[PDB]
Amino acid sequence: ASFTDEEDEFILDVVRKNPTRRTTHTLYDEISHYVPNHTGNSIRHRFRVYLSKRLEYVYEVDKFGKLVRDDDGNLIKTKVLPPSIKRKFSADEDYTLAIAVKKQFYRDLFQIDPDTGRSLITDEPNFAAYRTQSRRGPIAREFFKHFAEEHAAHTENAWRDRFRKFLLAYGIDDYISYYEAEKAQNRPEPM
DNA sequence: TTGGGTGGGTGGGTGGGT
Ligand SMILES: [K+]
Ligand SMILES: [K+]
Ligand SMILES: [K+]
Ligand SMILES: [K+]
Ligand SMILES: [K+]
Ligand code: NA
Ligand code: NA
Ligand code: NA
Ligand code: NA
Ligand code: NA
Ligand code: NA
Ligand code: NA
Ligand code: NA
Ligand code: NA
Ligand code: NA
Ligand code: NA
Repeated sequence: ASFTDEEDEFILDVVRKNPTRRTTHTLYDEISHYVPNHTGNSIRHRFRVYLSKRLEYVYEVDKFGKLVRDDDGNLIKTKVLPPSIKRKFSADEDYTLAIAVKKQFYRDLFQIDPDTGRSLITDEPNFAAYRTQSRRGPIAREFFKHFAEEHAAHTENAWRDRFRKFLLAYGIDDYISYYEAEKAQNRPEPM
């Protein structure tokens, strides 16, 4: 659906009051709760392609991102954007995403559960010695929605682009082997 | 190995890249 002048100014006012959370997914999810028929990603695109063009200014915040006020308790306008504070991805989080995506490729390919070897109900090779190769595969939206429920540190959205932008570029097999090698008397760094 | 920003944001972000 479309955005009214009201929805547009509200989205702008919230981003100006939250400078450090402008590149997150969560801020737009929080905004969407107050905007009828719009998802968080719908609000995020609306800001990235249109509203960010006329941000004009943001409000002043401290090192923690909380709003700073004058001696009258009024907000202070500014044109200096503060650092985009975003939750980072650990090598462990990156691994679990590589393992989980390999497990889903396996299921979809061999119709055998990777964990037990049991057969699956649909509409043999070793998992460890299985290679996803160049497969980007078909992944349902439900995979990331369920994967965020298990790993709520990052949102389903955030997990989705970690796989498309980093995981698929670094290589699933490539990162799994890398993570394991460093695990033996070493510590692995995230993509 | 099937997109770009001179197509445009009143087309929309579950269509996808950026
Ligand atoms: K393309
Ligand atoms: K189009
Ligand atoms: K388009
Ligand atoms: K577009
Ligand atoms: K880019
Ligand atoms: Na829209
Ligand atoms: Na987005
Ligand atoms: Na966009
Ligand atoms: Na865009
Ligand atoms: Na074009
Ligand atoms: Na264009
Ligand atoms: Na244009
Ligand atoms: Na248009
Ligand atoms: Na539009
Ligand atoms: Na596309
Ligand atoms: Na997209």
